[PDB]
Amino acid sequence: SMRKKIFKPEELRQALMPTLEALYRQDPESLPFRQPVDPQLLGIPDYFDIVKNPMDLSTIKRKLDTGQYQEPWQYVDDVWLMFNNAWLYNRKTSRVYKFCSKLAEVFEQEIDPVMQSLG
Ligand SMILES: CCOc1ccc(C(C)=O)cc1Nc1cc(C(=O)OC)cc(C(=O)OC)c1
Repeated sequence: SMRKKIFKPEELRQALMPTLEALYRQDPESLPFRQPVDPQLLGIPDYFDIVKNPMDLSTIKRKLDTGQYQEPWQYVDDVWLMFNNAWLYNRKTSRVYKFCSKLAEVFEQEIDPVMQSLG
């Protein structure tokens, strides 16, 4: 333990992929988040005028799958970035905003004990 703590990609995937899978299993709530927002195809062309750092579940999954995170908190940051983009762009009356609120509740439930045990 008198060593710099390193999280190998496989350790991050084993600990963190279950928390991402818990989001994917929310149907329909994860549906708006499973792929990058395409503003033209979705009919929301000003999206990138508001959301400067887009994020979605498939991008997070690819980063875990390819070892692009060095520390667990970087994964957690990307999940919150995805949620905060949706709460910034969508109105409280919209289904996407309500779905985002549900996903964030699920994430908070799953992530806290996982981060505690990761150390
Ligand atoms: C039409 C407005 O779409 C959006 C608006 C905003 C955002 C964000 C992340 O700020 C994302 C979407 N995209 C999206 C929405 C829904 C949906 O409302 O399902 C009930 C389903 C899918 C999908 O591919 O389901 C397979 C994709």
